Amino acid sequence: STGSATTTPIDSLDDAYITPVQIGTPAQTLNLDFDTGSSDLWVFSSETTASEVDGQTIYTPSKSTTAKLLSGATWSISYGDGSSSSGDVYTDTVSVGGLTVTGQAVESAKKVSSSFTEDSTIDGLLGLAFSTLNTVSPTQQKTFFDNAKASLDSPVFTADLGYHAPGTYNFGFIDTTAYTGSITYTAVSTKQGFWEWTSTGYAVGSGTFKSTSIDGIADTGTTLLYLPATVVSAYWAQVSGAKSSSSVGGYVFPCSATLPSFTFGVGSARIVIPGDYIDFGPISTGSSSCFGGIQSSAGIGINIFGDVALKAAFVVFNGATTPTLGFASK
Repeated sequence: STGSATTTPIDSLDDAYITPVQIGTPAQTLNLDFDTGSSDLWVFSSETTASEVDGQTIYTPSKSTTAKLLSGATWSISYGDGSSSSGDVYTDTVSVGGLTVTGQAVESAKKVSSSFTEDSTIDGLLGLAFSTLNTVSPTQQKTFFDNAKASLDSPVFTADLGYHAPGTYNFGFIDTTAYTGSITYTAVSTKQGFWEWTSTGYAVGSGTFKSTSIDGIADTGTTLLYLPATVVSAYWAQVSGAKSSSSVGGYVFPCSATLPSFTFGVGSARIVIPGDYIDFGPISTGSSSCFGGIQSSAGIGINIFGDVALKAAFVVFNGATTPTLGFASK
């Protein structure tokens, strides 16, 4: 089997991407944030505290003939951005782009933090990291990908995120028309539950490539590119007037600037992030100070190849017995 679904930016900055997901019988379609940095499929629901729901589409398990309470199971998650949610668990039928899993754990939110309430466009998350990170207790549950894997034509999914445009998540096949050149594969460590890999280095603009190992995670659920302070300083030093602002919470730059590209290494291959991808616009409405898309990972504890990086590539998440990651230009 295979599946193919379009993923769409939630706003003009590509702050996140939503993908329609069918849950239950008859189908209830919710727009979920596919997140390769976590492993819970959770949704706004009829059980979510009413004051914490503001425009989201909810899953109502009592209206699904295939929903079953997973008795005794609860979940609770905190994300790197400080947001969180928790609740109980149903199993139900879940389909993504034509690919159907029966018995998928659908984690129903009883509580969500303010960041989720305030984002009307995201109805929940669909985790695509390794199932070892799933928070369901006392019986840990499998991700959608893990459940689908055995049935897929090939045990893979691909992320093809657009810049200011829709893109595609495919399950079970590699669309050879969706990228240019060849795909370069690189080793993955699953020890922390993430798609963790080591970039071979970087360049700023037309500058020479610096060969250096950068361990980090491929994370579709993080907006920006978070890298070591040394690398980030070298990037922003090439933008007149750019500075790190403790008050704003990162590097900012004059909105009048033209940003250089940023290149990262995948083995001997190179992925080029155009300068425009690194512009996240005014820090506040009407400001001439713009927020940068490359930020320091210092104090996160891990480097994160988020959407800024991933959207410059066609990315293969290979869930074979020994997982690997593939990157191609597009």
